[PDB]
Amino acid sequence: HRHTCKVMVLKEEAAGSERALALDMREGQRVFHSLIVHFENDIPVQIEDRFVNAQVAPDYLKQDFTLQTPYAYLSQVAPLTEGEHVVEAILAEADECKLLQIDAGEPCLLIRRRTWSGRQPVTAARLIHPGSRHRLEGRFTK
Amino acid sequence: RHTCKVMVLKEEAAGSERALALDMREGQRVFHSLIVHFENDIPVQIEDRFVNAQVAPDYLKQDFTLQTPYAYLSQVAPLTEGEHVVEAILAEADECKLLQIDAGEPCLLIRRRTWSGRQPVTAARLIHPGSRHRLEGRFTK
Amino acid sequence: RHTCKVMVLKEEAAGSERALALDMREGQRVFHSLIVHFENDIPVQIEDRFVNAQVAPDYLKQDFTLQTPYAYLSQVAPLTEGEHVVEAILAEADECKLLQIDAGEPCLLIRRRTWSGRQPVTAARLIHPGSRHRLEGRFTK
Amino acid sequence: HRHTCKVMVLKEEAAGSERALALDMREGQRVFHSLIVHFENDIPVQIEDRFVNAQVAPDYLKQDFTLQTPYAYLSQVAPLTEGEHVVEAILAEADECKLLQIDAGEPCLLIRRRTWSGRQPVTAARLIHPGSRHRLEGRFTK
Repeated sequence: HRHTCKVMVLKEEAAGSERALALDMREGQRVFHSLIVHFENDIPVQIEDRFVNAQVAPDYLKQDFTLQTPYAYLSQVAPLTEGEHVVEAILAEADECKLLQIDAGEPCLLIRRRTWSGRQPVTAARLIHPGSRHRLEGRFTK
Repeated sequence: RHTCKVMVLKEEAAGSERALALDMREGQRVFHSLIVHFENDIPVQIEDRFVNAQVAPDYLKQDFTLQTPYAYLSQVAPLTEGEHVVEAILAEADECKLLQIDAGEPCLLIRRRTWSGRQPVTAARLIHPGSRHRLEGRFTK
Repeated sequence: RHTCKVMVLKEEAAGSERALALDMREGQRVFHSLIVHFENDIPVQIEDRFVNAQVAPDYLKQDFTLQTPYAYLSQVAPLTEGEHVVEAILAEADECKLLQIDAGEPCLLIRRRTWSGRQPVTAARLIHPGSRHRLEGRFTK
Repeated sequence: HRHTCKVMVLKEEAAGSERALALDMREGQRVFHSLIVHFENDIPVQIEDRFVNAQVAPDYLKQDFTLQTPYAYLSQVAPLTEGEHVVEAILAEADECKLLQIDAGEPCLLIRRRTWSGRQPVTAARLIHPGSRHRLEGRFTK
């Protein structure tokens, strides 16, 4: 386990119709968008495709996300009070498959995450993992 | 309308994989149930489950169209700890047929094992078509 | 020894609070059970439960000293999603009386709601004298 | 939504009986101890009384926890893999009522937590919240 990453995208853009729904925003408002690929022993194991309300985290594009995760950084900037996850088994988009070095037919674990600071949505990410390279594991008392 | 069909309910030798899961020898008896769940006549889950026969000796007496195997086991032994592993997989050919899905349909696999104190009691492989189920959670920090 | 006593088991109108809890009209009918659970003669929990009466038409016919409301409801509808809210509260005068606590003793409230698909099935308030109950668990991160 | 905090205690001390059992150590071994009052919009919401294995986080005492929470810091120092919780409703002690700015008869939510990194206990905390000011919420598919 030699963990390595590459920040593929880090930019401002309009929320548009999808981040408007995801972050309770108007389509015209600005978001910041980072896309990071994570590698284990040089093999892609996760895409983290993250959008952040730009007013909440004005300095987000100034960060080096090879040195702190976008989540860790956000947690210092705003008090994150609530989170949501949705886990699905999907086929990934063409360009996501290319980034992950998988064939298009390879099932992937998707975890969609949203995080709130008080009642306000802060960030929405899609974590996409090749299904042959990552599993969620845990143990819990009853 | 939720409905289910009990496809298998029988006693079987544990074999290698179940013996390992439940710390048993391979010739030791397990009970095995395979149940398909339906929403509005559409398959949404296969539950393929095994239990140590010594722990729930009346398991084969139950009508699992009336109550789930898990809720049944809850009542025969105190279930105190569970482990799970979630993966995105393609299902086996026979699973695709029971679930009425495309061979290429991505599926959520949930493998579970549940314990009564330090004894593993039951283990299950739960397979859901990707288009038909998701796990959702929302929680304060 | 665990014992319990079913204190209320009746049909009533949802009214304004169950209208909000269960997304129902105020005049829609619900079933209401209130059960007190004891440990060695000493009250440890009130389960005050409301159920959509169309979902579980036979709820009033059950003997809940023999099976819990939640276990019964599990058999009548697929219960697919649950919500839990844990608060530290002071209990209402009548609840303090049932629990044999002073009005100022803090209580652990767990407020639960369970759905079957998109449909809210039941909402319950579990109230525990803070001195007699704790919630405990452990889980991997 | 704004989180601020006041560090009341930051010191090395003997584990004692409690922390010896919580953190699997000798009662005479040194542990680090922080007591911080957390505010949400200037109103007290939590007293976090936290103890930390000095061997795992040797530089704990050196931190400015007005800039970061102890948990965030600790999760940087070591991978936190497992958490244990005990939740109770209690009345706070008189000094705790003064710190939280609450009525003596206010029901408080008490959470006692331990966190492991692998099989080593890293930290144990006693968190007391005014019951009117915090609760635990979750919704989850079954």
